[PDB]
Amino acid sequence: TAPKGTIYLTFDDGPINASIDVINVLNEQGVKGTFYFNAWHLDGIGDENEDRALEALKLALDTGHVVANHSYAHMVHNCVDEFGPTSGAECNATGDHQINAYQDPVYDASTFADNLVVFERYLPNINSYPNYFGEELARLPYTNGWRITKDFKADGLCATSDDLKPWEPGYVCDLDNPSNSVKASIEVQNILANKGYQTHGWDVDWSPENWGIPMPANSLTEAEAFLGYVDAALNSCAPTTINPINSKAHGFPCGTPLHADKVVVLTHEFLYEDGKRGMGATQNLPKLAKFLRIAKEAGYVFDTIDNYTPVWQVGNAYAAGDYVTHSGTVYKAVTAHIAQQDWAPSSTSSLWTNADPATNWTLNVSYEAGDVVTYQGLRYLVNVPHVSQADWTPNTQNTLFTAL
Amino acid sequence: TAPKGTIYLTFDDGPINASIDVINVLNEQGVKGTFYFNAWHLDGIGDENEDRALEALKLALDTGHVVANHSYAHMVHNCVDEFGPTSGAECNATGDHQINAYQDPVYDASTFADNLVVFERYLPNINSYPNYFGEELARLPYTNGWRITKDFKADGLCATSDDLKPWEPGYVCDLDNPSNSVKASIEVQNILANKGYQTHGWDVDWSPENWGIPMPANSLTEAEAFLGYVDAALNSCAPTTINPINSKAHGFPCGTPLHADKVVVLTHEFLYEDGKRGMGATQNLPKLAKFLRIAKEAGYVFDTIDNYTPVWQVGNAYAAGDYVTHSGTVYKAVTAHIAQQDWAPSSTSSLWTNADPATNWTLNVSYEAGDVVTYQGLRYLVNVPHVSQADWTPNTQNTLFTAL
Ligand SMILES: N[C@@H]1[C@@H](O)[C@H](O[C@@H]2O[C@H](CO)[C@@H](O)[C@H](O)[C@H]2N)[C@@H](CO)O[C@H]1O
Ligand SMILES: N[C@@H]1[C@@H](O)[C@H](O[C@@H]2O[C@H](CO)[C@@H](O)[C@H](O)[C@H]2N)[C@@H](CO)O[C@H]1O
Ligand code: NA
Ligand code: NA
Ligand code: NA
Ligand SMILES: [Zn+2]
Ligand SMILES: [Zn+2]
Repeated sequence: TAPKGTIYLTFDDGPINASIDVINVLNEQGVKGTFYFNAWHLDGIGDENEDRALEALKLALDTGHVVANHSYAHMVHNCVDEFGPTSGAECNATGDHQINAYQDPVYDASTFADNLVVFERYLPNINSYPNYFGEELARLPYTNGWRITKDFKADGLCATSDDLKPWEPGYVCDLDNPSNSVKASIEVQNILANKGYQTHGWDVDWSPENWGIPMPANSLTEAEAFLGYVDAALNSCAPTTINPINSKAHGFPCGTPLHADKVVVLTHEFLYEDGKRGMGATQNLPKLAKFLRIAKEAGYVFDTIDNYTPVWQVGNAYAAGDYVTHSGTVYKAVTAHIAQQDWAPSSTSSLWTNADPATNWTLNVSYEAGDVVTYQGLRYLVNVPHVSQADWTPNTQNTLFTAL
Repeated sequence: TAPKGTIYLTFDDGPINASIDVINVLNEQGVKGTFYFNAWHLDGIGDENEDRALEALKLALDTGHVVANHSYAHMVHNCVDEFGPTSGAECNATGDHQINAYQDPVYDASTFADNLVVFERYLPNINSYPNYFGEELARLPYTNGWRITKDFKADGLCATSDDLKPWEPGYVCDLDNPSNSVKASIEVQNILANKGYQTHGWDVDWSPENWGIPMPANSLTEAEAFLGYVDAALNSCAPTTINPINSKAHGFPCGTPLHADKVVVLTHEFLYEDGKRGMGATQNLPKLAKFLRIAKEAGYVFDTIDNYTPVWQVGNAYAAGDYVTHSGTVYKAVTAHIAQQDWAPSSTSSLWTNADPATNWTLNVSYEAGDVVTYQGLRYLVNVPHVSQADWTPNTQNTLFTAL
C-alpha cells in the first residue's frame, strides 16, 4: 500500500558538534536525513562548537545520510566589511545575517563551489560516497527558493533585506519591487541551476516563530503538535502559506505533481545543543526522537532529498509527464512506457525530454514560446514551441529563436 | 577517404595577448586548436603581456576553439613560499618551475577547480559555449600524463623534481623511485579522473630543445622540419620515445587503439610573441602558418581534443571494442552495431560499458580480477570479472570484491 506521505527531514548549517547528537537520534530509528552543510565549520571559523565537525561529516556519510550544498560560509562574507576568521562571531553579535545577504550573485554563487573544495580537502575520498550530493543538491541560505524542473521553480521574495529585519518594526516587503538582496539571490538560484543543481526550499520549519526571539532553542514546538503541522502541510501548498513572510516561497506551483504527498521539513542542528541558544539538547533531542516515532506509527515514511525527484529505474512504469532524474539530470516522460535498460533518458531519447531547471540552451528540451535561453553568451527568445536538437541552435534558427 | 593522420594542435599557458595572434593565424586557414588555459592571466598576475587576456579568451570561444583546463596558476604556488600577485615574476626569476612543482595533491588538484571559478567570474556565461570544455578536459603542468580510458593511462615519471632541474648535471631519474613531486602529480591525475576529467599529454613539442636555453622563441623548428617530426611521431609511440627525459609519458600503452593515426602537438602561445623570449611573432607565426598548409598538403587533418575520443553519433557504425564519449563519459562498445537515437550509451546500456579512467567504483564498468575500486572511502579488490550494476556494490558483494 501507500504511505500517508513522505517526510524529507532536512538539517541546515552543520557540520557542528550538535550534528553528531542529531545523527545518533536519527540512526536509532534508521531514519535518513538530508544535511545542507557549510564547510566553514570544518575550518573552525563558524562561531559554533565545531571541533568535532569533521567527525560529524564522516558520521553523516558513513551512516547513510545525504550531504548537500549550503555554501561555504552561509553568505556571512556579505554581513561584514572584510570576511575573515572572526566574521561569524561579529555577524552573530549584530544579528544582521539577513541584511545585504546577497550582493554580487556571481561571487555568491561561487561560494557553493568553494564549499565543495573545502569538503574534499578535509575528506579526500568524499566523492566515493553515493550519498554525497554536494555537487547536485543545494539550498540558498535564508531563502525558501526552489529550482526543481523547467516548470517547478519558486523564489523567496521577502527572504532577505536591504535595511530592516523582517521581525523589526517598520519592515515592509514589496512583491513588485523586491530588495536588492532578494534580486541577487534569484540570480544565485539561476546560476546554480545552470551548473546542474537542484535547490529545495521547505514546507514546515521546526524553529522559533521568528529569528529575533531570544534563546531560540527553547521555543520549539512539541513533537505531537509538530506532527499536526506536518499533517496540515500535506497537499496544501504550504510553501506559499507558511509564516513568517520571509519564509514564503513565492510562485511555488501549488498542486505540482512532484510535490504531491510530500512535506519537506527544515530545522537546524544548532537548536539541539545545550548552550548559548538554550537547553536544546535536553529539550529538543527527545522531541526529535518522539517525532520520528509518532510519524512512522502514523504512516509517514522518511526519505532524502536526492529521491524527491525519483531516480529513473529499469522496469518502472512511467506515464507521460512523469519526472525522473537520470545521472543527476531531470527528465520528463514524453510517452507512457515501461523502462528497459537500453532506454535510459538521454539527449537523443524519444521517450524523454530534458527538464532541468536550467536556462542555458540544451539539447532535447521541450521549449515553449516565451522561454529565454542562453547560448554562446547571448540570450534568445523562443518564438515557436519545439523540442531542441543539435542542428537547431539558436544562432542559426531565426524562426525558432530571436536574439535579444 | 581516410587522411594520413589527425593532428591535434594544442596550446598551453594562455590566455595571453599572443593568444590572439595565434588564433588569428589558425582562423585564417580554417583550423581549430585546443587551448589549455591558466586563469591567473585573467587576474593579471601571470607575468606575461596579458592585459588582453579576456579578449583572447572570448576570441577563442567565439571562433570555435576548444578551451580546456590547465589549472589556475600553473602550480606556481608550489614554486614560492607564499603565493601572491608577484609569484609568477619570482618563479620566472629563479626558473624553478619544475622543482617541487607538486606537493599537496589534494590542494594542487583543487586549483583545477579554482580555474573554473575564475573563468566563470570574468565570463559568467562561459558555460553556454559548446566549445568550453574546462570541466572535462585537462592537462597537468609540466607533465606528459594521460587519463583517457580504463586501459589507456600514462604518467610522466621524470616530469618534475625535488631538487635538480632535468637539464642540470647530477640530475638522476629513477623510474622505480620517482620524485615526491612526481608522485604527487600522479595523485592529481587520479583526482581529476575521478571528477570525470580526461587528461591528454603530447606526442611532439614545438618548443626549445630543452627549457633553459636563454631565448626560447627564435630557435623554433622550421615548419618543414617540424612536419618531419610529426611524420616520425605517427604510429610510433612518440610519448615514450620523446626527449628530453622529463617529457616522456611512461607507461603509455603503445599500439592502444585510440592513439592510432593521431599526433598531439604541444606548443605555447608565448613562443609566438615579439618580446622577452625573442622575436616569436615575426619568426614563428609564419612557421605556424606554413605548417598548417604543408601538413594539409601532406594529407593531415586538424581536429580538437574534444574529438580525440570520438563523440557518439546516431547512425555511426561501431565495432565491438570501439571507444566513444557520450555526455562526457567514455564508453566501450560491447557488440558491433549501428547507433540509434534511443540506444545511447548509459549506466545501464547493454551495448556499452563505462570505460572512464576513474578508479572510484562506477556503474556498468567491465571490471577485471585484480582491479581496485574505491567506495564509501574504502578500497576494494575485484576478485571476479564482471560488469558492475547498482545491486552489486562492493560493500555487499564479498564474492565479487574484497576490502583491502
Ligand atoms: N535558515 C536561516 C538560518 O540559518 C538563520 O540562522 C542563523 O544562521 C547563521 C549561519 O549558520 C548563524 O551564524 C546564526 O547564529 C543563526 N541564527 C536564521 C537567522 O539568520 O535565518 C534563517 O532563515
Ligand atoms: N609545459 C611546460 C611549460 O609551460 C613551462 O614553461 C613555463 O611556463 C610558466 C607558466 O606559464 C611560465 O611562467 C614560464 O615563463 C615558462 N617558462 C616549461 C618550463 O617551466 O616546462 C614545460 O614542461
Ligand atoms: Na542535476
Ligand atoms: Na533524484
Ligand atoms: Na569525462
Ligand atoms: Zn542556513
Ligand atoms: Zn603549461
